[PDB]
Amino acid sequence: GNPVICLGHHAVSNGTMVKTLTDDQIEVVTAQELVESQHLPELCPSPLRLVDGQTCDIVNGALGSPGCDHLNGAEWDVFIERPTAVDTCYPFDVPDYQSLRSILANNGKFEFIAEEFQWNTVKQNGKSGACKRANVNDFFNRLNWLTKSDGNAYPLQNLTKVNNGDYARLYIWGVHHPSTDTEQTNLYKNNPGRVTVSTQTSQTSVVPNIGSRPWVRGLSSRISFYWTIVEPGDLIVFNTIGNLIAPRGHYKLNSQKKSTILNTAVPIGSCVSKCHTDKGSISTTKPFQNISRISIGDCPKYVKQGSLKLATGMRNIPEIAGFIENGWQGLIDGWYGFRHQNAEGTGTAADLKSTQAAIDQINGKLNRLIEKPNEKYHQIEKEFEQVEGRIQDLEKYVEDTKIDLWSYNAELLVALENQHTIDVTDSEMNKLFERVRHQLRENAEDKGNGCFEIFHQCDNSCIESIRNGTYDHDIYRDEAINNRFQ
Amino acid sequence: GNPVICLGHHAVSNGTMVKTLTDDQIEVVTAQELVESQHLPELCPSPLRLVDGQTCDIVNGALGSPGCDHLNGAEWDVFIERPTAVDTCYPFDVPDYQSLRSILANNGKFEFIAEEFQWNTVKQNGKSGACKRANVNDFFNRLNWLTKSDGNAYPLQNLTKVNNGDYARLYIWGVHHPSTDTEQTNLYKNNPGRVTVSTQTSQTSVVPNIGSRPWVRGLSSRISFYWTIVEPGDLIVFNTIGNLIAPRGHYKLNSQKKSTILNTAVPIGSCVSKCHTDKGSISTTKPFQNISRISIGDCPKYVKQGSLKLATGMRNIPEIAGFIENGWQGLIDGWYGFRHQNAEGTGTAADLKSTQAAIDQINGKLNRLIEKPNEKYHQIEKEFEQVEGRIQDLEKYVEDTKIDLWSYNAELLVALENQHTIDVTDSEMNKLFERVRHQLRENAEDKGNGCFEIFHQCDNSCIESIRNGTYDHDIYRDEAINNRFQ
Amino acid sequence: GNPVICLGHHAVSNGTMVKTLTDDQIEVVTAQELVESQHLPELCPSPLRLVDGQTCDIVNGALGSPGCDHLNGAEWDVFIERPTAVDTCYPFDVPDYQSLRSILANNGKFEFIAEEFQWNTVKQNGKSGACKRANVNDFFNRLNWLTKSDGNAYPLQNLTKVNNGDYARLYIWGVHHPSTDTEQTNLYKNNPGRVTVSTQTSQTSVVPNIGSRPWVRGLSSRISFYWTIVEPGDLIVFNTIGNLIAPRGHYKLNSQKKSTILNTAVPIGSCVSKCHTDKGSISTTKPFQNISRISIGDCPKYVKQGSLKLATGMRNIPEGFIENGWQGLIDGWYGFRHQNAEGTGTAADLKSTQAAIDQINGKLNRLIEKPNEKYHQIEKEFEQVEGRIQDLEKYVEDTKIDLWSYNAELLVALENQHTIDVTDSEMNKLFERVRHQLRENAEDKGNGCFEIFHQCDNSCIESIRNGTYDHDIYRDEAINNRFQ
Ligand SMILES: *[C@@H]1O[C@H](CO)[C@@H](O)[C@H](O)[C@H]1NC(C)=O
Ligand SMILES: *[C@@H]1O[C@H](CO)[C@@H](O)[C@H](O)[C@H]1NC(C)=O
Ligand SMILES: *[C@@H]1O[C@H](CO)[C@@H](O)[C@H](O)[C@H]1NC(C)=O
Ligand SMILES: *[C@@H]1O[C@H](CO)[C@@H](O)[C@H](O)[C@H]1NC(C)=O
Ligand SMILES: *[C@@H]1O[C@H](CO)[C@@H](O)[C@H](O)[C@H]1NC(C)=O
Ligand SMILES: *[C@@H]1O[C@H](CO)[C@@H](O)[C@H](O)[C@H]1NC(C)=O
Repeated sequence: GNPVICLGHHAVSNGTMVKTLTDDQIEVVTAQELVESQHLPELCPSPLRLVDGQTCDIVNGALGSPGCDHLNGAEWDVFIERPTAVDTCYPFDVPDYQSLRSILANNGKFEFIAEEFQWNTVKQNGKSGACKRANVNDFFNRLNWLTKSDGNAYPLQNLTKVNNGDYARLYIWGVHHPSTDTEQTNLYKNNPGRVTVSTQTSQTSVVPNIGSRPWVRGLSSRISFYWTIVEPGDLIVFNTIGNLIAPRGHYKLNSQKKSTILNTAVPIGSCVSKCHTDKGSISTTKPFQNISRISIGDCPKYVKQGSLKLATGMRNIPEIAGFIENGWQGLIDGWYGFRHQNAEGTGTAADLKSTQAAIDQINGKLNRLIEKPNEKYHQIEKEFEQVEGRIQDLEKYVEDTKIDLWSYNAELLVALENQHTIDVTDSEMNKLFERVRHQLRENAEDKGNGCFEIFHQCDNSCIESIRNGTYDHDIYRDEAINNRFQ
Repeated sequence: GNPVICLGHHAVSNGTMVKTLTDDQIEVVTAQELVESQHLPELCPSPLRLVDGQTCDIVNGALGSPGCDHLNGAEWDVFIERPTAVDTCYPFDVPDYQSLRSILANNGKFEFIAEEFQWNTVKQNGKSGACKRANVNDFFNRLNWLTKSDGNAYPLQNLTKVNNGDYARLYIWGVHHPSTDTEQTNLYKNNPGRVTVSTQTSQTSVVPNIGSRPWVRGLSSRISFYWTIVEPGDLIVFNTIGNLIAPRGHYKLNSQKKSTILNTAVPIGSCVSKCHTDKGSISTTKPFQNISRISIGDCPKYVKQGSLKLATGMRNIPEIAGFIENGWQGLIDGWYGFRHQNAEGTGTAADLKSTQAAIDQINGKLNRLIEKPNEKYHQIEKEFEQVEGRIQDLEKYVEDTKIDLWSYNAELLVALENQHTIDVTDSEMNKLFERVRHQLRENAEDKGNGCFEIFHQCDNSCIESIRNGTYDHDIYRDEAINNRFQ
Repeated sequence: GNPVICLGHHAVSNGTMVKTLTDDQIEVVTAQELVESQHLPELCPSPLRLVDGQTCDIVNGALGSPGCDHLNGAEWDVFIERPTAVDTCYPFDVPDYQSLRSILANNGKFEFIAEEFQWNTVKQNGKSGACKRANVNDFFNRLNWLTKSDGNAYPLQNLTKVNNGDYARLYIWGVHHPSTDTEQTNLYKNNPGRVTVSTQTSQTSVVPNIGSRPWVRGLSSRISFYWTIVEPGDLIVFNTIGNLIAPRGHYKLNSQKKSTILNTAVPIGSCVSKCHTDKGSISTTKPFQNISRISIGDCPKYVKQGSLKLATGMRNIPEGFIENGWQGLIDGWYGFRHQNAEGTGTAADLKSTQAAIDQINGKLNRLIEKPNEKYHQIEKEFEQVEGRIQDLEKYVEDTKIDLWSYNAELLVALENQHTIDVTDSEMNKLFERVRHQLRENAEDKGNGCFEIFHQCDNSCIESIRNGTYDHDIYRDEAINNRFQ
């Protein structure tokens, strides 16, 4: 005969490379980036409740150093701690520092309950030139520096507090470390001193350390802070013959501990986001991010890859003939379509049903990549100033392992998605072609290039009947059969 | 040019929604749940060896507290520790309690070897009103409370035990802390006392802490317990001038520790199962469970999902015409089938080569799926009464991380399986169609809807020859061609 | 119409079983093992830097014990610690030994920087019979044992070292624990002694514990060792009235610690490899290994599986509705088998074969792509039980190995099912490519053979195989033989 109908698919001048199981660069018409690499320049104060430490890290917040008054009564989902935090009080350290920091941050509030402690015969409310408050010598406002009396006495202290409330209590207490033996006896009479804090099932006892040390805020002495949790029904004893930095009460512990801490210089802005990193919040719908392993809230999974491209279109093939060799750059209002050549000339029209089928499957894939919120809050430290050994080895190894596994998952996921997407769109093309083959029945012959040679005169109107499925092959059959075989 | 034979597949009234990579809800004929949500109200005492602590926790078992005698000589894969266990002996604490408990649990037995310690001049076998056995004062039966002689003497003790055997020895010993100086001298004469326990490479020196503890069951005196492991070829030394709570021997350590502990109130039953949780045993062949992260033995992976349905059958399309886009609800003795209409009438017959090819490919998925061990005994603690800091944060993070990784694995796997199953069953339908097409050769024409218009006369005789593959096309070729093209 | 043309695929006498999502046993033509099970009987000294401790473990190397001098100035990616290392000096303990060992190992070098400490009036360079060099009393050569002068004098020592360099400093110092009070006053005059070491950001003090320990190398006394890190800008104060075992300088810390330690008896050889285990180096391109969970460098992932076979060819069918495969076909994967008047024959199609070959090579190189290098990890074997921290360390590693073993199983199954589907798809594509070359001049026998309904000599048979055969020329002849 001579009128020809072709089936084919769209194509663009320049597409995007994606990966599959079998190769790392297959060009497809459209693609979607799955790794978020952009963050906001600020931290969003909504909807998570953020509290800014400003000059106070969370530990001198609990101790009550000068400049930390704004944190009294505070409640947070995320405590924002500044790397710029400045010391304003007595030089201290904290054995197992990170555990106290963790407990304070996880707890999520500063609610202090003043208690009267009947210390006997010793001086109270010791103050320091290294801890000026409102330009006067002062001290941590949650702590009480006991010293020997003017009569030169420091008798054994032995105070019990019973937890008969309905919440667990957190006591913070310290041990003072003088610079010389002379200082030890000048302050506490007894040498050595001893600080002992006991519950029903535990006991921390500390012998003070004596010796000259580097000047810190003018001083060679130090305080080491410790803490004790007291469950309801439990008791705590404070027992000393010297060097106790006494609590003035206790912090309330929440039963549910759901909060956390983020150490970052990034300012708090006005945006809205439930995902925070140390580099700023993230506002995205992508499932992965390469911005930071440190993240909090409703977040994308951290991976090592800078880019993972999800195919959102069929394979892109460059350019009458059908789909067996090429794609059609001219087809721009559909994914698949008909190209014809008859007496009245040529033309191209899109096929809606096959185009809509391929699009629905791709959107389906996209929606499935929207995971339900898997909100994470208190996790583990992921950056460290200096080496510590065993426990830090374990922490870095855990995070390193986790990241490798998720990066693998991401990599395999997009390869599998893309392989299927390509097969799905290849399959929609062949089904379109099969549909028409069966429409034409014995009236036409498969040319092999995705085109049917039709063996009867075919109108522009006869073409239209083929494309909308009203073509009745019986009408043309007699004529067609003997155009074909004779 | 009149008979029609159609190929199709079964369909049911109400299928089951499953998931693929592309779809959140696609309907299949049958499906299998992969997440176990049901557990037994009991713990199964076989094939794992369970020991019921009953009234004693495992640490009290090791010390030999009153009420713990049933544990003498016990061996276990899993020690069942009851939440209702109470302290019945002398008030004690254990500095690294969690680790002592873990070591005892992991070791898997209470095999005590008595040793005679030739203590000099001190009284042995001290007993107490705080540790009654049958309303008579007693003590931990693995421990030996040394006190001063009637002659008011507590001479230096210096006793050595060399390990010349072939296993490592666990020694448990304690230090007693009196309430007052008077109690100290009444018991041990010397004040202060000291206890020093050494091996070749290690030394533990404890100075008692007098009068710094709150009351427990009316006593503010307390014992602190320690442990020492002695490798073969090594030795242990006990050196004390007071307050030593001496061991009566040592426990044997198993160099291949593979036991653990489970804290639960769930009674031991008479079921059979290799998987235990704090909620009770699980008896299933499903590969996943959402019951508890605390599981021991040969267990299904714990996941977050409440349900993951695995398709065990083709797509369900409920409701003269073959398979192209609906299915036959009256096909019940096969998965795929022939439906015909000729002069003699109508009929449906199942094809079984096709039906079995599909079932065999599905069945294999299930056996691959429900396959190999997951043999895990001693793990880590996974629930916590109260925050502790760094190490517990790391323990929680490791577990939470593991669960997300397994939940992802479960989610993906079921989607991959279901996508494959759906392609497999679709493929089988089309292989069946192609088989018949190539049987008929030029005697029939593809009607486009999964049917063949047969252009010769065809009774029930030749219908079955089509269905059993004996149909000779050449017999009717002349008749059939004549009807096709005239 | 009776010449017949057929399309099929290669087969072999016997090939290899593989696994997919559905079956644990599907025979394919060729396959590749993805799990390395063989190691070298030695450790490769290239291209990573290995340093052999010999008789010296790393902690003694840091202290400068006899037999560790060869470690002076050493730099490593992997410190090789021998299980037969023994103590050769004063008996000592290190509180948190494992952390010191780990820091020394991770740091990756023994770059010691000597300093003059102007100790006042005390005697220096004390030696012991328990620490013999040649055959003379000696000592840890990084340490300086201070004792009272000849005039019974040990004045308070108070020495400062300021860090005005651009690297963190590691100081290792010690506290001596005498066996008796008489030994204490004999050595240090004062009783008790006191050792206090402090920076701006950390402080400690150690009161010596006087008492007898079990005899070791003729002594009941002990030294306990400590370390202190001093950052740039910080400084350190050594303050003492007795029992200090003084540093003679400090070690330099790299800002970028990239090294680790391997404890193994395996000898260092002459081979080349970038993956090391406790059982020897591994030289392989395979992505997985079942040799050891302890591995360092550029290594395959450790998995529990002994074997994971990846299909590198199509299903192997002996001797669908293609027959099975052709064993006669051995210069391609897919080909043509015909029979006309002048005889039979078989030829291989290039593209279909090459297309399948290319897609399979693609998998292989995506698989064997394989970078990221891991050095310092965690300890994975333990001599005695410890409780909590060791429990977590073992649990982490167990979890990791399970997850990766699962990944390996899933991956191979997915690749195999795809490799099979692709190679069957390429067969069927070759078929209906030919179908459209014949048009109306041939029919589908239903077994992959086209009944050519016209006289088809060797040279129309080739014409089909080069894409030239014109279906017009024989159309009338064909139709006449088909319907007549
Ligand atoms: C994330 O990836 C982008 C490009 O994909 C890259 O430019 C950026 O450096 C990456 N971010 C990090 C923190 O590596
Ligand atoms: C204790 O026994 C050990 C080993 O027999 C011995 O070396 C030491 O001198 C003894 N101590 C006393 C005080 O007798
Ligand atoms: C300290 O108080 C406890 C009870 O609160 C008491 O048992 C103990 O004896 C007291 N300490 C002294 C040295 O008396
Ligand atoms: C487990 O899943 C079932 C549904 O299959 C749900 O009803 C149940 O609440 C889940 N259990 C837990 C502990 O979440
Ligand atoms: C001890 O050394 C410190 C640190 O340099 C110094 O500040 C202090 O004054 C010294 N004390 C003396 C020399 O008595
Ligand atoms: C590794 O797998 C091989 C099988 O290829 C097996 O023979 C060998 O025992 C395995 N190695 C180990 C250490 O289990």
